[PDB]
Amino acid sequence: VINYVEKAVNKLTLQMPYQLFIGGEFVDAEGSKTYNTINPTDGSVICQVSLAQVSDVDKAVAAAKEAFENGLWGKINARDRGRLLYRLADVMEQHQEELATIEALDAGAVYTLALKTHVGMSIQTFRYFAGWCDKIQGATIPINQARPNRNLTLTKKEPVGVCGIVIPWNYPLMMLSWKTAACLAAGNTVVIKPAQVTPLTALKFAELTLKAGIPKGVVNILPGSGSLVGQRLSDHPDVRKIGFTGSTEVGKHIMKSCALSNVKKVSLELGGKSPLIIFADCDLNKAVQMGMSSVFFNKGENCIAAGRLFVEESIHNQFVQKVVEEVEKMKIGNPLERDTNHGPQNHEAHLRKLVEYCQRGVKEGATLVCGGNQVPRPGFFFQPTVFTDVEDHMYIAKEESFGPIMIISRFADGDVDAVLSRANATEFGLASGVFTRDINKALYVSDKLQAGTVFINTYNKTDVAAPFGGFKQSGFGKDLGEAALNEYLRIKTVTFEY
Amino acid sequence: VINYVEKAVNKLTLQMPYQLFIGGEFVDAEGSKTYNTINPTDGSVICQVSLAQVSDVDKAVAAAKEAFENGLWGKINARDRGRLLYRLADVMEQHQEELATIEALDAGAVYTLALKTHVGMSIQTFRYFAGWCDKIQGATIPINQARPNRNLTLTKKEPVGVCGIVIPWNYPLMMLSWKTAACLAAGNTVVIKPAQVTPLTALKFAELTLKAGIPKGVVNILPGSGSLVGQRLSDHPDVRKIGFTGSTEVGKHIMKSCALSNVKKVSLELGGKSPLIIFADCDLNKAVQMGMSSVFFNKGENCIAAGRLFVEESIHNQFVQKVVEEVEKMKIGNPLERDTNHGPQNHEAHLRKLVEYCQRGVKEGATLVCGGNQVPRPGFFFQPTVFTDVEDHMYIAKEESFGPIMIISRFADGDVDAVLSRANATEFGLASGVFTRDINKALYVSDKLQAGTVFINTYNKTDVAAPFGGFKQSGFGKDLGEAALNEYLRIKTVTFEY
Amino acid sequence: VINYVEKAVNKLTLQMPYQLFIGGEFVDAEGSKTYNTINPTDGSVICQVSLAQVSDVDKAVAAAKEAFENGLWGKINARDRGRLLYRLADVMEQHQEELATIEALDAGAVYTLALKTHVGMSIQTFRYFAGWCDKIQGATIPINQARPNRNLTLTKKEPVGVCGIVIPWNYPLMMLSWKTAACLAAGNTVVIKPAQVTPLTALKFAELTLKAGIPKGVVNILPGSGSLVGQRLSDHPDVRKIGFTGSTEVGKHIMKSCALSNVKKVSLELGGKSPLIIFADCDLNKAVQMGMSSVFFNKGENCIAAGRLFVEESIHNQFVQKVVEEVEKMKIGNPLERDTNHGPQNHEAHLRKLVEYCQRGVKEGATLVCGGNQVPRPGFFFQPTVFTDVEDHMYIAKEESFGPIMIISRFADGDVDAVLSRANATEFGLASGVFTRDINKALYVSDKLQAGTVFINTYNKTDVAAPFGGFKQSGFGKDLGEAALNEYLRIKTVTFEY
Amino acid sequence: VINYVEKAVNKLTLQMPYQLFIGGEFVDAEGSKTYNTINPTDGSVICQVSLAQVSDVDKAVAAAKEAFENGLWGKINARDRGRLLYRLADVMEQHQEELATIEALDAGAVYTLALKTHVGMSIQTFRYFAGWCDKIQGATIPINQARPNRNLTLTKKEPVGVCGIVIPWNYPLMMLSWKTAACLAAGNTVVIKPAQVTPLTALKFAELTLKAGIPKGVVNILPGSGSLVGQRLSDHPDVRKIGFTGSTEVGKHIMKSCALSNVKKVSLELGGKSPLIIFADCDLNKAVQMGMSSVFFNKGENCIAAGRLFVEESIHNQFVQKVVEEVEKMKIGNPLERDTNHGPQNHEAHLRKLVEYCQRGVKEGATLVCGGNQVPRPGFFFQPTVFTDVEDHMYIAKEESFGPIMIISRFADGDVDAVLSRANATEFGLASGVFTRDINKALYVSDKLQAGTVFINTYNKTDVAAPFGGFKQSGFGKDLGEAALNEYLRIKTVTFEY
Ligand SMILES: NC(=S)c1ccc[n+]([C@@H]2O[C@H](COP(=O)([O-])OP(=O)(O)OC[C@H]3O[C@@H](n4cnc5c(N)ncnc54)[C@H](OP(=O)(O)O)[C@@H]3O)[C@@H](O)[C@H]2O)c1
Repeated sequence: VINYVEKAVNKLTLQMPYQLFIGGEFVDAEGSKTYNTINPTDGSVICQVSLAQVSDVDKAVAAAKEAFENGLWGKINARDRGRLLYRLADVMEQHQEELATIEALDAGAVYTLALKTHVGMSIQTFRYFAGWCDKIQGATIPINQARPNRNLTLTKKEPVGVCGIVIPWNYPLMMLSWKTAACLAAGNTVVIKPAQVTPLTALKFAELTLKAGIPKGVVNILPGSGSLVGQRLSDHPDVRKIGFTGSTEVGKHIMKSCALSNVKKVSLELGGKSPLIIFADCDLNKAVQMGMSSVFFNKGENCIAAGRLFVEESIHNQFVQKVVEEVEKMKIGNPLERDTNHGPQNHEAHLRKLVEYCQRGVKEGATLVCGGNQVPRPGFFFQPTVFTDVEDHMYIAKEESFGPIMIISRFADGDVDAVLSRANATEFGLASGVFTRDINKALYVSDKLQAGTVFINTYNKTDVAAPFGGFKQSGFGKDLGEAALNEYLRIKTVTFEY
Repeated sequence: VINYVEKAVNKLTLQMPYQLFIGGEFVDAEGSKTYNTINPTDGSVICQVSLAQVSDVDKAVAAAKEAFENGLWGKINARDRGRLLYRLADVMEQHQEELATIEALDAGAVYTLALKTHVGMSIQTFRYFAGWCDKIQGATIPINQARPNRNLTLTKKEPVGVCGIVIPWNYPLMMLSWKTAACLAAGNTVVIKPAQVTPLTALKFAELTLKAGIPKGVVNILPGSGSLVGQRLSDHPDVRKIGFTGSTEVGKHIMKSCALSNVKKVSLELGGKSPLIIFADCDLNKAVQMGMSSVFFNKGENCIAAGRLFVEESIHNQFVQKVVEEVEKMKIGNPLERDTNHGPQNHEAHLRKLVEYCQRGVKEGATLVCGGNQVPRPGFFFQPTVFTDVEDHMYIAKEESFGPIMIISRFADGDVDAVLSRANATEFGLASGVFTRDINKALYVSDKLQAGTVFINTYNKTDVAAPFGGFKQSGFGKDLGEAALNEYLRIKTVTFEY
Repeated sequence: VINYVEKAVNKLTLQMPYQLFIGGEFVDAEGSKTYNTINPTDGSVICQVSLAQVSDVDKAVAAAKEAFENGLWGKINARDRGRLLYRLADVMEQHQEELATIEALDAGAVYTLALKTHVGMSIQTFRYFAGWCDKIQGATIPINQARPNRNLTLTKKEPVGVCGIVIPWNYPLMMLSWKTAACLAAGNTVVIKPAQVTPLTALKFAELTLKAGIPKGVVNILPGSGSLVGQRLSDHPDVRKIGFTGSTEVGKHIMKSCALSNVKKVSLELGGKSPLIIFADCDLNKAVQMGMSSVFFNKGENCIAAGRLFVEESIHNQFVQKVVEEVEKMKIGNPLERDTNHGPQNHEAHLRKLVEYCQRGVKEGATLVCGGNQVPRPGFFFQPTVFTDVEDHMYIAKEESFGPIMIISRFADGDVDAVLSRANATEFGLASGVFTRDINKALYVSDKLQAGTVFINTYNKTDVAAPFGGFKQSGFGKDLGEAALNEYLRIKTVTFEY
Repeated sequence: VINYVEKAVNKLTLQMPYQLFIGGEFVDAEGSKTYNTINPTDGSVICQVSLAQVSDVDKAVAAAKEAFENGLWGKINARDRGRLLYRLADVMEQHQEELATIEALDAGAVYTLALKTHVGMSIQTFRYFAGWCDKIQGATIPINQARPNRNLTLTKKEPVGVCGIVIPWNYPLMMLSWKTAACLAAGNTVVIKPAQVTPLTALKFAELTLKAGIPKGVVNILPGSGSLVGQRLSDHPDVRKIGFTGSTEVGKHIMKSCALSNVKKVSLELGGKSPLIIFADCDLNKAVQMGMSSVFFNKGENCIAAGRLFVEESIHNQFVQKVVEEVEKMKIGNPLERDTNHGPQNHEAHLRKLVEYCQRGVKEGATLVCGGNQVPRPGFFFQPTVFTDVEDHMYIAKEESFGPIMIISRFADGDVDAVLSRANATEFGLASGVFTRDINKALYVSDKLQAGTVFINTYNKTDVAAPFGGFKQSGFGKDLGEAALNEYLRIKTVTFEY
């Protein structure tokens, strides 16, 4: 029997595993060490969670290695691997309300949104990649023939082997799902390290892999610290690939660690300062709706959030007025209240960073139009914030807040290349967007934006089939889409002479 | 007008540039610093070559950046970029005897081989990749529609931008060509750093780009040290990708440096300890010829050389006997002499390693059947070497020689999995091969070998259309084939709502 | 409420719909016309089935047209189309025993084979193609730019529209599934004409599309004659594509009718005279098992059955003795009995073709080693038959039996090119096979065989991911694999200037 | 030595072969029969050309079959086949002025346009497809494994064999090039039948294949009639594929003949009635320029010409005024004169049809704004024509003119779906276009148009990399792009068990 933290909430009885998941079983960490996970709605302790030690990382990797090399996962047909991943998606769907509730509790995700996105997209991710398993194909290649003999050259796509994945805290289940689905679809086994502050949906997911009949050791989950657990994963001689999403400084470190151990493969998604360019010829009311969403979606805790809005001179003031009108209509509160628009920030230290980010924005001369502070109420709520008169040299024009902070600059009527230059003048390159009714501007601007994703007349429109990843210091490699699979496969060339 | 080192040799008048190649012109390094390049046939100085400094790297990168951002290369059609690369191949073909002679002098490449392979394959490489330019395609993807609206999602394959490539000394022109052809075909610009010991064909190639009409700054070439020039390339904030081929330890350092600067993309080809498994049921005479080739081709200075031969017990002794017969027929001599089939080693420091390598081989208990020593003559010739009775724990069973040293172990008749385990018991995974007439054994062995390339009843059969790269500590990423383009492209996702 | 023919058989209750399926309802044909479907195990009438008339074809096409143009199927996400098809596969699985029992009744399919193949593969087919829906992708193409302007060229993959599929009787559910899964996955709607003699699993399948929630009109099924129903489908101005499997002569007529109406697209799978070449160096026992399978699988009513076996001189007599010994072991009888491994032929007229076929073989001088006659029991059982001394000019060397008749010729030891010539001396080119342990012979033979499928050391190894179709007079176009989708899609090129 | 018709024009000495091209040699037809090719600039006879007979077709096919089966073309590397095609493109470029001049004489192509398009694009076509040769790749497919055994499944892309291509007269060299380049790049051999009225660039092209070193029998060219030569190609038992561009009725007949002989593969490009929708929010002057090019380009003898322009009510009159202004400026004249904008129609019979066409347009009640008549000068010149007040029921709203006749209908302001319906009402679906600055309309309209090509804010922008082909009664199959290759290849599936 699995030990649960039990909690009657949201019309449900949540049953929440809290231990490490190694070789298909939930087990205490070395020395039964634990830590507290904190509810951001009221600052309370949800429960104690096992705190993985180095010896636990080694056990997880050994279980993953054994599962890949000798266990069933390495022997079944691609098609049957596919069936298991579909079945996993089904099981996640059967538990979707419970998962969304756990996410509401652990990450402060608004319940209605956690259902549709955090959980709904996770389900879609597994179903999408499940369909790839038997459609991953190599090549036959018309090489020059060693006359009078003949040659056949083919490629085989093969799994990389044991993978480590390090997840951030903003969408705990969904980031896990993005990377894990592609990893498992390609035939690998995995050790997953969730963000220390958000372990609960990952551990509930682990239990769901058991219900789905995923062979023991294919998935291992180790709550605990990046600098202990994540570090050992990057150093481990039996791990052949790291998939990472998080900050630029940690991504750099992780890549360095992959280098110094055994040149394991690495993919990096490192956040952004993504620009949204709104032209005077756009649909204005839509621009306001999508611009708001571009910033405030999931309380700003969103890798692709627009970190700067460039609004054409002649519509700037009307744009700002409408935004203020819309912001005042936002309902802030408990993520379980069904009319909540804006939930709390993920954890305390992030709230403090947002407070300091906004103090700095004011200090350096930007105009604070709304917000900029903690909402007085228990937990870690931050006021939806609007800054105008933001200039290109300012800190808040360069640094990613990862909070609900709209950062607006004007640009000159009928200038296009000039605004592009300012939009591209970051070392980040994750996402971007443009609002305009003009086909020629939209196409030209999408060509010129230096960003892995460009939205046109929409924002936050990700899709499990559409590859997502950064340029420049936003990193490299894709999650989602066919392209994600290539991070998790190797190519063997086989050349016959006959 | 360009300065040349002129040399009458091989019935040609060689005209060899010796300066840095920057922004379309040959220029002295900072402070007019130079170094000597050594002819390995006799130890003489061929000539003095500019020695690039930090400020020269910055200049090369600035030229590459300008050529990409504002120059013609970034504006022309993919089709026309292709035409220029074809033309470049034609120019190399027109200079094929001269390039082969420079490679003979600089790297000790046997002229007839240099013409067919070092140079001939280089020409094939530029022609092959020229064909890809207008055939690099993104996708349109059927994402979920935001009803009542519609969505269009497409991807664009874009160049990565400024690339640095760092080349080894074993096939100077060919390794340059492999990486440069893919890089340029993808629309990038490049700073190339040849091995310090082998700058000459690179510099001649630089001249050839001028003849072909490649726009100034697209190709920049910097003879000099890896610890100075290579390091700066890996550190440079405007370089977006490093392509590297060389030792595992330098590979690790480069990847580390890519991480710590601007998370530039990196590909690594890092050498190997590649097993060749020879079963009793093979064509024995062919196994001898191809076994010979697998070790001795290009005086063993060959990324994919078989570093271990495993020979089935019942044919082992007869295989060794026949190898000794063939080794005795090898004509050692000046690479310019027509009947030479074993040239000198590339440079002195490499000769020293080979001597030490075989001393250690004898020390640890292997049977030295022939060779092991520097040939008594001027230059840096090394006697074709055969070791038998090699055991798995031995240094020479583990470490890559990169020299003409056949390293032979027995395996028991009828064993298949046991020899596979032994063949896979390395941290390398670059290449491998199997000789057998049994279809079932050949297919099974090719599945089980943990290597990026598996040869079946042949060896050294590379092709410009067939991707080449390693697993495990042999690195990641491919040169050659369609797959190579992916290291030099990025994918932008563009999502419309309408 | 649907009308059923109900029958207690095989430990279950069959509930068989027997009417036309049009616009999501079961309906009588015009004038309530019917015909009898015959159980080949005892010659009895299973039930009466509606006999579609021209006005029923027009009704079915109109419903398909309306479902495509205005109904939900043409509006839902590709992903959701995929979900519906994966649900259809699930419902088929929930009815697997029932479907397999109907197939045993209607087509004489041995129940254990029908479960695993007729039905099992049909389920795989729908799951396979379900996974393609949101992975069908067009391209973005790097065209020459109309300077000083820019161009973007993309392709969209779109459905062709209303399709007609005409199905043979040998694998009623499976042929229906192969073609229908690919058709529906591509977003099309369809009118299916099962072979008149085998309508029952098609009509049960039709009911299953209702349980799966496939929108009305997407699937329409018309039991009836080819010369009436098939013809009108080929002629109809609103049908855009015909998918056909059947005889060469009907294929020709269908293609002609496609031409003369509205140049509707057409695919053709037209049977064959498939050669299996068995070399002396093969595993002989395995060659007997697979050789027997190549002929006798599904009582020889098998598109890809080996129609000639060429056996190397030195093993010929021993191959024949072993075949004779295994044939004696076959249990002929009721397809519903667990012991049976050879069921009756599909229908009476085909039984009489086989009797005549074997008479002609004897008359023209072939040696009848065993079989040749109807088995003396109720129904339409034919004896497993072996002919030897078959010469290239013989009728039975050229004509497709489509029955359990092994047709053996010798070839001289060491012949390879000579046997290949004889094996290719047909206007057919559907399948082929070779048994040999020799890698070089296997690869060479597979290159040289002029057939859409080459089996090596196996036979009948189809798979839902591996495309299947003929060369020459065996037709063109593929079923199964990614390639099948291409028959059911059109490519729209979109070129912007901006 | 080849017989020529020598002619001094355009400051060149033309050397024009005029005989059948069979098996690498120019030969007279059976009975030395000939016919006259007519210069459309003055009605004169250019020269006599051999008139191929049935026995000549058989000789050509026999030569093509021998070249494919036993000749060098079937034996060389894919890479070297490519080299020959790239050399063929070079030879064409060396002869470009001559080829453009022959085309000017034979087809009335304006010389400056023939250089850039008829000839320029032909050269691009051969170069583009030359690059595909060693990049045509099959697959390796992860099929279900016959446990405890293993399976490997791969596909080989193979040539179809002997092909016949049948070309129209509007772009004699370019149409020949589109189809022949893809056909030969795929490894096939070919028998080409140019339109009887335009044999001369085809015959000169034949001579160029000799200068390029294309092996004998690979290309065979048969000037003569469709009903004799084209018919025998469709019926021939050794021909495995027909590529056809022309009228719908001949297309139907061709497909019927493919069916009744040997179910040879067929592709069909059958012309169109392509709509161009011009919205009020477009760039009006650009719409006029592109609108005119959409009709008048190559004197309207253009497969993808806009056959109807729908112009939004509020800009209709101004659009017509501006078109009239621009039409008055077009310079009609000898195609060899540098100032000529508008050359003669291709041949007399076509001129007569255009005259009759416009008589009928006036009769049925459309407003003739200009032209409609043969130009009063020698040869077969037709005045650029503009019709307004065209109604959907009119003959000229339905029938393809294939001449320089702009056919304008109005549509109500704001009426998107209504105009789409009218634009789609036709049984053709070759091309279409839309001019609008509005991104949402542009994307919506392109989804809704039922045509193989949709131009957005441009027209006639074809590219050798962008596939081109029709929907509905405009046929199926693509010329150009990667997709064109699939018409000329077959897929062989090879499945091993081991
Ligand atoms: N299988 C392949 S492809 C291969 C190829 C070469 C060598 N090896 C292995 O390595 C051994 C020889 O070692 P080696 O010294 O000749 O090869 P490496 O040192 O790995 O040299 C490869 C390239 O990297 C450069 N480099 C060195 N330090 C660098 C740094 N900090 N940053 C950037 N670039 C740097 C080198 O420059 P310098 O010119 O200053 O050295 C050279 O151009 C061989 O015996 C063999 O075992 C393998």
